[PDB]
Amino acid sequence: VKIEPLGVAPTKAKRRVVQREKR
Repeated sequence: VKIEPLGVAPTKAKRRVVQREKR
């Protein structure tokens, strides 16, 4: 669950990634 704020906003990953990545 990694997201890369570098300017890549993955709609799919982000959703899932955000929940984890962001608690």
